[PDB]
Amino acid sequence: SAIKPDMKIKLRMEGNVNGHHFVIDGDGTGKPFEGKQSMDLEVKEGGPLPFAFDILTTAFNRVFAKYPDNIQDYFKQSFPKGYSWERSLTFEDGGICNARNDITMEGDTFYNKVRFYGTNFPANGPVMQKKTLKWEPSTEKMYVRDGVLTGDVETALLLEGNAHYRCDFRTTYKAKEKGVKLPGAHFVDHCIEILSHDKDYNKVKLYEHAVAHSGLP
Repeated sequence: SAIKPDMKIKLRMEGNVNGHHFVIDGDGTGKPFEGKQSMDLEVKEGGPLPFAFDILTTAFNRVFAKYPDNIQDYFKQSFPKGYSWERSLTFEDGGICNARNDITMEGDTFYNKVRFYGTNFPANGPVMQKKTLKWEPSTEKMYVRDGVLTGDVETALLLEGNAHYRCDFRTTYKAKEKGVKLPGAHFVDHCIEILSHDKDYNKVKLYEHAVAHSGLP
């Protein structure tokens, strides 16, 4: 196993949401086999961010997910060469973006080159007014579509005032190494949370727990 029980995480995101440019650095640790990771995020340019930090967080690696013996682990088989993913997020009020991560490994560290581009968010909407509280726990449906491993998520951000703001993610995953065998269809349950933050979310601690299953208890 190229992958140790304790891996470090290094991360730089460059992005633009509704024109606003920003650069964010990440430093964290994770237990790939337990499906748990936590990282410290710091806005380096464009702070304070004039949009809800929450829209970024699923962009800050499915190598951190507990996979049972009876499901092919595409992600942990992708290393040490690594893999990329591209995501389109579609929000109920027309907000749309495209995120991509190119993930590499050097010794005991995952390096993440992340790009995040959002547009079409209404000025008066919860994202540009900062009314989001958190992502609800999700289930990612994994299946193969024209020879590409694809994950679908139908989820929502909880807003101030008991309201939900609906998300649809589609992610395409691709190993760098030709001939990493595709898995069969399956599910990954996700638990993403902001553990702490300063006034304007210039510093954020982020935690994710993920578990792969076939649908049964």
